[PDB]
This record gives sequence, C-alpha cells and structure tokens, in this order.
Amino acid sequence: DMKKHLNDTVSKSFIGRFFKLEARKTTFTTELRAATATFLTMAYIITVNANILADSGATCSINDCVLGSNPGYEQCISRVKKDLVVATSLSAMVGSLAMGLLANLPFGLAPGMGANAYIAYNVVGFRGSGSISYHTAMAIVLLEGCAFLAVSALGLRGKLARLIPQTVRLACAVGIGMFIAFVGLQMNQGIGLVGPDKSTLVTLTACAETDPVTGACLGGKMKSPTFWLAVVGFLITSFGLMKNVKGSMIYGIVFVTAISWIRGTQVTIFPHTPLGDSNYNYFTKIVDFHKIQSTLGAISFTEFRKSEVWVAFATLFYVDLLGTTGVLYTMAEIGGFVEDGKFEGEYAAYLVDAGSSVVGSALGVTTTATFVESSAGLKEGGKTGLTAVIVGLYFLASMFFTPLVTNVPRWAVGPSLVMVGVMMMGVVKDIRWGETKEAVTAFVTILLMPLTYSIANGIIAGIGIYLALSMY
Amino acid sequence: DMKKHLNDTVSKSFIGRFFKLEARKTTFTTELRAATATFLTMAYIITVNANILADSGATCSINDCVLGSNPGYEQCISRVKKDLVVATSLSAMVGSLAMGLLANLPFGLAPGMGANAYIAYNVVGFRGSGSISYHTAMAIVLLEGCAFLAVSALGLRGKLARLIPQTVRLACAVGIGMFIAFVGLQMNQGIGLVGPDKSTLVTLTACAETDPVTGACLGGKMKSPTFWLAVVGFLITSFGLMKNVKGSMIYGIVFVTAISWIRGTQVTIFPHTPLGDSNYNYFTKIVDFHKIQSTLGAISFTEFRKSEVWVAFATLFYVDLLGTTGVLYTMAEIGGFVEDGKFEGEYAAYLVDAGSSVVGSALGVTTTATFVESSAGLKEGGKTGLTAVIVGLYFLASMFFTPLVTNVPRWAVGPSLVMVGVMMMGVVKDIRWGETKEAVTAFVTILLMPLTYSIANGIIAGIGIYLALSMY
Ligand SMILES: C/C(=C\CNc1ncnc2[nH]cnc12)CO
Ligand SMILES: C/C(=C\CNc1ncnc2[nH]cnc12)CO
Repeated sequence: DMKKHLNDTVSKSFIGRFFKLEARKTTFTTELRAATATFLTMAYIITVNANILADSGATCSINDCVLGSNPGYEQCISRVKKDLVVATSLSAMVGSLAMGLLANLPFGLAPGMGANAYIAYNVVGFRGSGSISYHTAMAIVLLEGCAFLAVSALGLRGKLARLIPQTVRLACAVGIGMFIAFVGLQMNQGIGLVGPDKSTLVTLTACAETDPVTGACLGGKMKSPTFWLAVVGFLITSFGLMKNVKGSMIYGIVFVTAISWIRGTQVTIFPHTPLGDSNYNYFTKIVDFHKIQSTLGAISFTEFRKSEVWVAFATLFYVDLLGTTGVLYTMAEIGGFVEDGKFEGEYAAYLVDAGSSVVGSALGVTTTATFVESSAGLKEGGKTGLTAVIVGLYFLASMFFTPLVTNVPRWAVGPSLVMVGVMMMGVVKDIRWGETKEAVTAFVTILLMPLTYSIANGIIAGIGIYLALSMY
Repeated sequence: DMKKHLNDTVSKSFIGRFFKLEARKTTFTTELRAATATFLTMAYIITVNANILADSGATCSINDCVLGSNPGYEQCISRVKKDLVVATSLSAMVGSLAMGLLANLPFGLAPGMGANAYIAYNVVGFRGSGSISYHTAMAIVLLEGCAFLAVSALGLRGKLARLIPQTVRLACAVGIGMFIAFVGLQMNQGIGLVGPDKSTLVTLTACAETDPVTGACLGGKMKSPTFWLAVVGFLITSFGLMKNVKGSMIYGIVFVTAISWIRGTQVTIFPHTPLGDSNYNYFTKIVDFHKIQSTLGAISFTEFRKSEVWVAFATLFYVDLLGTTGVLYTMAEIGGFVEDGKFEGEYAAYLVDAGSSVVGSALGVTTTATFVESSAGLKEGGKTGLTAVIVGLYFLASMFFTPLVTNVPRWAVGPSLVMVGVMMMGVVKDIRWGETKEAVTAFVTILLMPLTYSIANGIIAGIGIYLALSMY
C-alpha cells in the first residue's frame, strides 16, 4: 500500500497543491509514466536535429580550413557537431521547463522539424552554399521570434491565422513532409538511394563503388553495404508502429548505430584514418561534460540591407504560423481541457512558444514548436505540468552522454527522416479534392516543394495560384 | 415536331432495332449529344500522345543523321511525328468502333496515359537512351496484348486482379499521376520550370537565356517568354473545370498554339531557320491526306534472349491490369447497367481492350484502355453503342487535319501533362492512412516513382515492402 502513501506526501505538499493534484483528478505516478512515454516518443530529435544543422555550413569559414576534404575543416565540423548536441538539449530543456511552470500544460518543447530543414538546406546551403552565412540566419531567428512574441502578446494571432484558406495550410504541411523525406535520400544527409543523371534529373544510384570526392559512382547498383543496413533499420523502425511499442524510432536508430560501431567492418564509422582514430579516442569515454565554445553567441545585424533575406523572414513567419495554429488546439481535445471557447492557458501557451525562440536564436538552434508526437503521454494520463517538468529534467540529464550522440552515422537518420514524412502525409485525406479550385492549388503546392528543392518556392507558387483563380 | 420524326425513321429501322433503342429508353439525338460531349472531353490525346512518342527515339538510327542538332535527323523526326498523329488517330478509331459494334457499351478507346509514358521515357529513353530500341518495345506490346487476350478469353482476370492488395493499386495510380506531372516540367517535353544543379539535384530554372545545345542556362530566373505563356494557358485550362464547360483542355492547347503560330514573336514556333521554313510551307495547307511510310510495321523478335526486357513485360502487365480492373466497373454504376453481379457485356468488354492492342503494336502506338474521361457522355444520356460509333467516326474525320496537329509547340502540352496528374491525384483520399502497414507502402510507392524517374522501380519497391512487413 505504500505506493498510495507517495500520493499523499506529495499531493498535500507544496508541489501537489501548486499543480492542483486534487483537481483534474490524476496521480503522481500516472503523470510520471506519461512523462516517460512522451520523452521516449520524442527523444530522437536530439540526434536527428544535431546532424541536420551540423552539415549546414559551420561557423568556421575558409580561414580555418570548404568542400575539399581537408582535415583542418573536418576538425572544426566535428567540434561544431559536438556543440550542437548540447545546444539542442539545452534548448529542449528550456522552453519545456517554462511551459511546465508558467502554465499548467503537459506538453514538451524542442526545435521541431521543418524550420531546421528550411534554414539549414535552403538559406545557408550545404557547407557554405546559399546567400546568407550562419550568423544572419540566427539574426533572422531572433527577429522572427521577437515579432511573433509581439504579435501573440496583444491579440492578432487568432485574427491572423484564421484568414488563411483551409487548403493552403494542409498542402504546405504535406509538402514539408515530402521535402523532409526527399532530403533523406541523397548521399549528403541520407542513405544514397538517389543520385544525378545527364538525360533525366533523378536516377536510382544506390551505388557501391561511389566517388568519395564528388558524389558519383563507378558501377554497381543496389549493392551498397550501408544502404541495405539502412533499409533493415527502417524495417525495424516500421515494425514498431504496428503492435504499438512505446518508442521505436530511437530503437531503430540505436540498433543501426550499435551495429555501425564495430571497427573493421564495411559499414563502420571509425575507419583507420586519423580522423577515425580521434573520433574513437573521444568515444572511449561514455559520460563527458561539454561546454559550448564556438556557437555560444554569434549574431550579426550588419547584413539586413539586402534582399534574399526578408523573403526568408516572411517564409519563416508563414511556416511558424502554420505550425502553431494547428497542433496546439488538436492536442487539447484528447485531454479534459477544452471548454466552450477557452483553454485556460491558450494565451500563456502561445507566449512560451515564441519566448523560447529568442533564447534559442543565440544558442545554436532554430524556432521550436510543441511536439505533436507527445499525445503518447496524454493518451495515458496526466492533466497538469508534471510531465513537462519531467521531460525537461530528462533532457537535462541526457546531455551528459554526448559521446554516444556525436558518433551516430548519417545513414542511421535516413530512416527517421523518411518516417517523419510518412507520419506527416497522413493529413492529406482532409483536403477537399472534389472542387478544382482547391485541388489545383493543393497539388501545385505539394509537388513544387520536393521537385524544386525549396519550401518558399512552393508557398509562393501556391499562394499566387489561389489568388489568381479567385480574381472577382 | 419533325425532330421526333427523326426518332421513328431510325428507331424502327435496322439501326434502331439492332441497338435496341426502345429498350434502355433513350433517343438518337441524346446519344449523338453524349457522343459529342465525350469526344470533346477526350479529343486532346491526339496531340498529347503524338508529342510524347515522337521525342522517344524515332525509328531512324545514326544511319540517317542523334542529339547533335543535325538537320538530317530533324527531318526524320519531323516525318515520324507526322506519322504518329495518323497512327494514334487510327488506333483510336479502331477499338472504339469494335467496342461500339461487338458490344452495346457507350465507351471510347484510345492509347491512354501511363503505358505511353512508361515505354516512351524509361525503356526507349529520350532519343536513343535506354536499353531496348523502338522495335523491341512494339514486340513487347504485341506479346503483352496476346497474353492479356489469352488471360481474358478463359477466365482468370477476375481471379487475378482481385488478389492484389487494395493499397498498392491506389498508390501506383497516384505515383503514375505524379510521374506524368513531373515529366512535363523539364526542358525536354515540358515548359522548363525544373533544371539541373550541382549541390542539390533539382532547382527552379525557369531560365530565359538558356543553352540550346545542352540544356543549362546563363542567367535570368522566372523570366522565360514561353514559360509565362504556358502558365497563362494553364490558367485558362484550369478556369474550365470550375463553371463546368464541356471541354477546356483542348481549349487551352488551342489558345496557346494559336498564339504561338504568329511568325516573328519571341514565343514563335516557325523561326527563320530552314527547318522552320519547311514546317511553315507544310503548314500553309490545312487539310492533307497522309499515309504511313516509316512506322507501318516494325517488329523484331530477335532480342528476346536478354534481361532488361522481361522486366518491362512484367511491369506493363501490372500497369495494364491496374488500369482495367478499375475504370470499367466504375463507369457502369453511373448508367443503368449494373445488375446484381453482371454487366451484360463485361466478358465482351475485356476482350476488346486486349484485342485492340495487337492491332496497335504494329501500328505505332501503345496499349489502350477505356477512357475514364468519358463519363461526360454517360452523365447526359445514351445507353447503347451510339456514342462509340460516333466517337470512332469523329476520330476518323479528325486525321485529315494533320498540319494543324503536327505543329503544336511542346510548351502547349505541359499544362495538359500537369493537369492529368492533378486529376489522377484525386483518388488519394480512399487510401486507409490510419494503419502503418498501408501508410508506409503507399508513401514509398508514391514517392519513389517521380524521384527516381521510373515506374517499375516504384512498383518493385512497393511490393517488396508490403511483402516483408507481413512475413508471418
Ligand atoms: C513550427 C516549427 C516546428 C514545427 N515542427 C513540429 N511541430 C509539431 N510536432 C512535431 N514533431 C516533429 N516536428 C514537429 C518551428 O518552430
Ligand atoms: C491501362 C492503359 C492506359 C490507362 N490510361 C487511362 N485509363 C483510363 N482513362 C484515361 N484517361 C487518360 N488516360 C487514361 C494502357 O493501355
């Protein structure tokens, strides 16, 4: 019986009374279990979001040498990838802690997919491409976060995110899902299923004897030793949604990485090059305390005088308004929160999702949103902020394992990137495909995002068609 | 009143009694109007299917000169494109006539989208690419048609097209729609919205100062004089489905072509090169009788001893079985045809759709299927084969205008190719997106077709995942 003794020494204490444990009937153990489930569902991103931003033009320029395979640049990119893990863990612990404390909402915060890909692979490019360097991207994040905080402070978001047509938002979500799936197939961040061609633009080039320098290959199709390991990892992950295990994405990532940690095999991650020797020597120790040394703060408000920047600002505004106008209300009816027209926390909910982006802009991360993959805790129990606090505590006591998170091979996150798109595509059945007016714009927005390799292009081409087709 | 006098001099005559005009109550005028509507809906393909097969490695090899911009090869490709128009018109008149006469079904036959793209852009390649030359493709069509006729003669199709899982077929249809939309964007058959890149694989390159030889460009984005004309033609076409005009696709094609026929403008199709002079000199006359001289018959059963051929045979079998198991029954409930379990013509319907592919294999065309875009006649009236016969008569008296169909610019069919994909995508809301088992395979099949630029790759990757995920 002493189990229930833990629910009277806590509920009647200050901690229980502060969160109103007696109201919205629940127990401390149930809230802890819900927090554990929603952490296991979400924990993947700490190693997924680290590998996307790392290969996105690190802070060191040619002065510390880009794409020429020089060990000097490789050491810097290793250090930067080491720092972004801690940065993402900190940005997930904060925000989640505020949402737990400022409001009584059992949610979680972390830099989600979709804004990280946008600023990572379109404006900063792949290791020095694009138009704007790394500092200007974080300046843009700062400006967008401040603007969204101002907009949510005194009410316009409800009156601004409701006038957008109901089809463009869903089409944009599907297009972002397709693009995040597409980016996980090239031999730059993905597994290597898609390669270049001369006659056509795309061609199946799972390719064994590949060219290390450029990216082409010299014969051998669908016989890559690492591509098949990635495929079996994807199958292991996919056999985790059926039969409904708690967390399967991290299970597949862990299995693939653990198989890859063997030294000497053809799918290894620690080769005999001295880069591999240094990586292994760092990997010997498991627990390591790391302090940010490179991307602690780097903001430059000196290039806000040209174009190709404010377009990114508008696109980030549109994507972040798409993200939050949706998931927040959706994961309110699952629990016993929704009333006739109120959340009892909606106003305080929108404030944190914008406030904990200013703290992340000068930290190494992108804008954050409440995770949709957190209903695994709501569907069990817990009605107050005893899950957000525990999630923040977990993320805080998950950054000490940096050596086990900075050596994940890039072919272990390809399945995760593909599965994110599969999960996102599920909303495509709510679009009214009957009328031509919605079908044309939805199809254009969906198709133009992965083919042209741009999200802003898709949004700007979907808005124009919908505007022109209704010129009355 | 003499209008109704036309319904007694015909219904009581041999023509009326043969088609049982008194039964399945209808009138001759109603059937003629339905035939007119279903011809206007379908007529586009005569200029759409001609431009796809023309730029697919014409029969003349390097001996009559490939992609080097030599006038000798250009004359041959012009002659071949001239011949395929008549070939497609003949293949549409036949088959439709048989379906009108052999059975009492008010449908129409023509070489539909999806098998033409497959054999055109994957196995014969773009002007000499691929593994198999033109003759082997028609031999494959002959073999597939004979095999399907044998299978439909004594019953297996009902017992063979029903065991395929309900998700793979829909995913394949959506993937073919996406691929047919994708193929209409490159600067080879499409308008020019998508071009190559070095860092990424795809990049928006609507590009004004393009390179005539290779396909790249030398600066200027989204400022192509012909791309904007194609866009406005697409808008004209799309403002034809809302407000429900009879036929709008051919309207947009005609408008774009008529604007393009002006000589001297920047979007012209008759430049001052002597190729343009010869094309214009042929275009002076409007009505011209043409006889097939190059692709009348060319079948070679000499290379059926290697691989990379029977794979195409299996893929064609799968696609053609997907096509017919669906549309035929669907456009049976619209009219008063469906009974408890019978069509009164199902067995005779499946026979013609396979028989009129043998006649087309040694004619210049691909496998044909009953057009889904023929319900425009069913939804008005007509219950017997007084529309198929009229459709065949129209197609017969539509091949005399070859000069007005062989000079259509390639940027006038891009909107049509895009719109076909938009119309095909509408079935995506019947797939069960809830269970992971169907969602994963549907997403993989949908995504892998346009990205890898192959339909067989998508089918073979969607079948394997569904088989592996159910290994019990
Ligand atoms: C709106 C933004 C991100 C949204 N991304 C996500 N939003 C909600 N749930 C998720 N799960 C994974 N990624 C996400 C940028 O702050
Ligand atoms: C099965 C095949 C083609 C199917 N294509 C089509 N099938 C049905 N309706 C259409 N409208 C345009 N194209 C089509 C090949 O014979």
